[PDB]
Amino acid sequence: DLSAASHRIPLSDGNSIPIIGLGTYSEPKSTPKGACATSVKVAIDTGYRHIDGAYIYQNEHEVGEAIREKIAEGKVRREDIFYCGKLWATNHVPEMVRPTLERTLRVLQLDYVDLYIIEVPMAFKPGDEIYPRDENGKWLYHKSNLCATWEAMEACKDAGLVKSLGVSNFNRRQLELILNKPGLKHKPVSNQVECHPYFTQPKLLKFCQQHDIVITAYSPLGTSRNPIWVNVSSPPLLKDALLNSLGKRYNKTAAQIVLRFNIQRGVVVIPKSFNLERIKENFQIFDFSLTEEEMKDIEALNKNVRFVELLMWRDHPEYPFHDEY
Ligand SMILES: NC(=O)c1ccc[n+]([C@@H]2O[C@H](COP(=O)([O-])OP(=O)(O)OC[C@H]3O[C@@H](n4cnc5c(N)ncnc54)[C@H](OP(=O)(O)O)[C@@H]3O)[C@@H](O)[C@H]2O)c1
Ligand SMILES: C[C@]12CC[C@H]3[C@@H](CCC4=CC(=O)CC[C@@]43C)[C@@H]1CC[C@@H]2O
Repeated sequence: DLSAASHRIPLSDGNSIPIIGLGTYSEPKSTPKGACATSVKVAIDTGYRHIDGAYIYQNEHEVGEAIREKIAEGKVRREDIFYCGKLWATNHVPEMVRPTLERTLRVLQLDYVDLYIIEVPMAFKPGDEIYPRDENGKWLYHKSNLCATWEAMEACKDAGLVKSLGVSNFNRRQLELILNKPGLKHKPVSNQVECHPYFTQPKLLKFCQQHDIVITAYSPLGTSRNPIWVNVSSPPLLKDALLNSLGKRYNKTAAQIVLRFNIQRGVVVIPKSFNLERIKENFQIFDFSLTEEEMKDIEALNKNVRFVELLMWRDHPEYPFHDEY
């Protein structure tokens, strides 16, 4: 099926998405300047045709630098590259949506993005702070209105500034709010959520499939395990015994088995690496396949326990992870 040369899958709006992309979140204070640009360049040279980014990762200008350089030298055409950008919580006021996308286009120095998604379902205080809180450390929230935010997203598509619209960290209820919208013009085509053999999202995946929504697996290797966002008492995904033993069987690493697992089930994966060797390793997933028995055994690792619980926002009206899916 999938090959290095050819591994795009269809989206419900007629576009397509490369089933592996390069994730680009990196700790801003702990990351050298230019590491993102270089990594994007190396990934494109390796064969990646999808890059996942966000203004709030603080490096979208490096993403643009790299994509633009590779287009200028003729490695790829604009049409061959799929960039996904994200609308952060402080920018959900409908009047703010298109100017926020427009800023990302200017930062990238590109005419459109391939996919633009609502980054989380919660709205925070519009400001010059990504994570607004009072001196008391209390979180500065904003009342959400996902339907009105979505309408503003639709207008960006109508204007030609984005090919496909989608969402992230949305549960079934939140998806239905959009999908049941009176006057819905553009259905979401993607939901970007945590997904990997310890959290396989079986119900949310089946629900998305019911609506022709493709899941994009963020943290598909189990995260960088920063103690701020992940419980580092949870066992590291890449130390799993089955994943390592299947790696031995195929002379592949646990990482490669995890990535192959999700793509083989039609789940897009966006592993992040800023390491040239691991960027290449993570793309070498088209020269083997897992047997159905293997696939079953890996899905069986599903703990229905997430690494990314976002516990600091659990009180927000739109907190997505109280519901079972
Ligand atoms: N929409 C959202 O809410 C959301 C939230 C979180 C993440 N995401 C997106 O999804 C991307 C992926 O997730 P993530 O960055 O959290 O995590 P991840 O991709 O699951 O894991 C990345 C961690 O794994 C290391 N790594 C990469 N390849 C490896 C390999 N072959 N073997 C061993 N270690 C490897 C990386 O270090 P090196 O760089 O040194 O290789 C990094 O520390 C993000 O960068 C972002 O684009 C979206
Ligand atoms: C992107 C983000 C900050 C970075 C977080 C991400 C959740 C997952 C996470 C796992 C880590 O180990 C590193 C930090 C990251 C990558 C958060 C979700 C919303 C917040 O803005």
